[PDB]
Amino acid sequence: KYQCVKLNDGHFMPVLGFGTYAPAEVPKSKALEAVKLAIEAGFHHIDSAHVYNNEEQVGLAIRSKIADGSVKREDIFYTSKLWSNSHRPELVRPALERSLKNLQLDYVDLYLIHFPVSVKPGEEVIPKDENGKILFDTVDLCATWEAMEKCKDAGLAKSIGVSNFNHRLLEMILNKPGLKYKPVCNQVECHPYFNQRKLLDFCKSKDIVLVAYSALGSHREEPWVDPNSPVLLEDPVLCALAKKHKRTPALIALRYQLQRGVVVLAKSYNEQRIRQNVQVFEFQLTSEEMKAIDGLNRNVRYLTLDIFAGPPNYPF
Ligand SMILES: NC(=O)c1ccc[n+]([C@@H]2O[C@H](COP(=O)([O-])OP(=O)(O)OC[C@H]3O[C@@H](n4cnc5c(N)ncnc54)[C@H](OP(=O)(O)O)[C@@H]3O)[C@@H](O)[C@H]2O)c1
Ligand SMILES: Cc1cccc(Nc2ccccc2C(=O)O)c1C
Ligand code: NA
Repeated sequence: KYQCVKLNDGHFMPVLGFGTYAPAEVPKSKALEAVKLAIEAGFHHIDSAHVYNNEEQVGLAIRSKIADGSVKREDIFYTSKLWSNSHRPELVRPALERSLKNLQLDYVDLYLIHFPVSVKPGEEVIPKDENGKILFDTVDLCATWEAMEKCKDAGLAKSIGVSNFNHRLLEMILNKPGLKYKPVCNQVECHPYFNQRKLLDFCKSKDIVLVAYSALGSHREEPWVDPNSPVLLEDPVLCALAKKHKRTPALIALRYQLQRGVVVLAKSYNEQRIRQNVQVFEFQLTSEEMKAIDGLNRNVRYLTLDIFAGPPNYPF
């Protein structure tokens, strides 16, 4: 058994997820070993994406653990994400099926719209013109969403959701004439320096789960993240709470999310840290400790994704 939350479509999501993105200088081979160690440690939820360029390795890890009798397919919750070069409705299903081929899995447990700005179709994930300009595309995300719906009805994705959506863009889906399925989640950056209270409340009001990425303060990969931003895990309050509990600042940051109702992701490719992170279910924070952490909020977004700023759907 393991801790899950009931989604708005009746499926269940494990509340701690294993993140699989690593910077390009880390070999892809490392994704295979890390996902096997995450499964061994007790992770039951594995988050990836077409754009992570690791679905071969992550799928092999999952298939290996199923084939050797370690885990059943029903006890793995695997998320993929539709990249922005495939927002056009007729391209949605092919992108899912391409991911499933790479993974050699029959279905994903969750498919997200990765990011609300569209880019021109093609193999290139950030297509550029000869002058280095990103080739943006104009697509009705409500059409993209109907396509997602169809993937769910086809059994290819057990649940569907969104990522990097703001209030306006969520409302656009929720108010769509003819909506069949609400997004089960909105996967967004969330940690004690950017705690997303407002958006979290809104998602709650709609029974949408907020899933937190960069919950440990991100990879800090240049050029995605400003190296001058504060290092989350060096925070003196998180570090004092860690000392107090004989845990670590990471565990405090993970636990904070769980207690506020957020499903939380954590990436590590390090065996010791992978095993450490599951210890989030071994302790609890008091109401005063939670308030202390709430007080750390500083409107610091690590991942602005500002190379996609300009188009109307840019969400920040
Ligand atoms: N939807 C989106 O747009 C989007 C965006 C960003 C991320 N994501 C997803 O969310 C996942 C996690 O976010 P993220 O990659 O930004 O990273 P993160 O989980 O915030 O942090 C990863 C970093 O923390 C380190 N770490 C992990 N456990 C630790 C611990 N116990 N003590 C100290 N350091 C620890 C990792 O190093 P080691 O590997 O060396 O332990 C890595 O440097 C990604 O992998 C991806 O699945 C989604
Ligand atoms: C290398 C590469 C190419 C295209 C997209 C991404 N990453 C993202 C872009 C926008 C939104 C989210 C991500 C992500 O890493 O999840 C990366 C890392
Ligand atoms: Na990561």
